[PDB]
Amino acid sequence: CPPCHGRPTCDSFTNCWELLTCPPC
Repeated sequence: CPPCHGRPTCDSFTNCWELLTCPPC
C-alpha cells in the first residue's frame, strides 16, 4: 500500500507520521 497520490497521503495526524506502515489509500 504505497502513497495514494505519489505524495504522503494521510487522512489524519497520527497516520501521517505512521505513513511508514501503510499509507491510507
